[PDB]
Amino acid sequence: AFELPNLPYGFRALEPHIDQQTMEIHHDKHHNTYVTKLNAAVEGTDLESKSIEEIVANLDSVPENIQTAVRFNGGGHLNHSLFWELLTPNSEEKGTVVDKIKEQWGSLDAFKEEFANQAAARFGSGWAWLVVNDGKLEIVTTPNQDNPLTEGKTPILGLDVWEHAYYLKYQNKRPDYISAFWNVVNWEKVDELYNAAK
Amino acid sequence: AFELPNLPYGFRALEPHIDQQTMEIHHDKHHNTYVTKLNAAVEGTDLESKSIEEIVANLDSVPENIQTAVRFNGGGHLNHSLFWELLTPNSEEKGTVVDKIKEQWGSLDAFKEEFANQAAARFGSGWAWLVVNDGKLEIVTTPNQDNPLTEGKTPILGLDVWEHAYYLKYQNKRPDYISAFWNVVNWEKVDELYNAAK
Ligand SMILES: [Mn+2]
Ligand SMILES: [Mn+2]
Repeated sequence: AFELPNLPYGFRALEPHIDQQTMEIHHDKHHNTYVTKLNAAVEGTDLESKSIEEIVANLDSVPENIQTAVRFNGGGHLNHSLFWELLTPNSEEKGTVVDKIKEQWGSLDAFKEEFANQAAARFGSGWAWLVVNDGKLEIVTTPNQDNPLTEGKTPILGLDVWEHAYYLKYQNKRPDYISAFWNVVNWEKVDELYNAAK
Repeated sequence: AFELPNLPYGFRALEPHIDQQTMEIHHDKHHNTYVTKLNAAVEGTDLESKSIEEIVANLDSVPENIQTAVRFNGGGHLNHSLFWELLTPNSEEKGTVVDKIKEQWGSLDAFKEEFANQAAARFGSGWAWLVVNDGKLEIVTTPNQDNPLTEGKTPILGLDVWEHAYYLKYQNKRPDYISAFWNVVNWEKVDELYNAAK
């Protein structure tokens, strides 16, 4: 069965960029619910033995009778599993992907500007992503717990823009949350996701 | 043409069921944004001089270049316009629709249970509605700022289940918010919307 992964740092470690109370609820409540409901959906079926990456990549072929529960809770589980590892108290803006960003956009600042614009323009619940699409870097957003993996695009950076991810600290000010995010991006994890990209 | 309606009560009037900070941001920031963006979408079109009820009811007829902008911001304006008028510090569980609820569900409690299940189960951003469909009462939910008007079903009660509507006070506990909602329902406005229902 699927398990709630521990955070790789304390609940306070991303302060003041993300508040401890949000990290605790977002992990212990929101992610845990996705794991509970994912397990209920796949329990005693062949899906129970697969990686969450494989299930979401192959979501469009999951049996119709559970496909929605797997979309929501499988997506939820994968997206938050990625997110916790893509955050760090020791962010360093360097490495393979930062170098590739600088060459494609001209500066990290120009990339951050486009990412912030795409992330702010996601209407309702969802995620902003940096993806590898056919060997090119592309910024896309997805609704609810959808993941670009499902459409053959490998996510290497994600930002949760569900209001639960930012409302306690930022309320309506999603752009201020996006600004604070840059301070805690784990570019080592971004590089790892980019290198593993098929 | 379109204007941010003033609340029928002070920001503090719905305490302790809905916190004053939420009432203030939700109206002054979230609703105001929908009005700004709506005005920008319809500036120099026939829509300028239509009611928002007519625009949303006939969404499928809006020019396609601006239809999504009108779905989002037109929806946002109508939904929040209804919501403010459907809340009150003087909630009385009686009248035309309460009687019709008791007759159809057997009890207000039975009706609340269906509304609570539908409202809690709506995944991502959206609204839970009591509507008139072919003269009968139905509970439905919509995503984002979609409104049942567009589907020819008349909304007479709505609950905002976007996380911005409840996160500051209730965080993940959407059911506790839904439960607190009953204390501030304006059943007089519910009756008025029902009586108008065409
Ligand atoms: Mn989340
Ligand atoms: Mn709202």
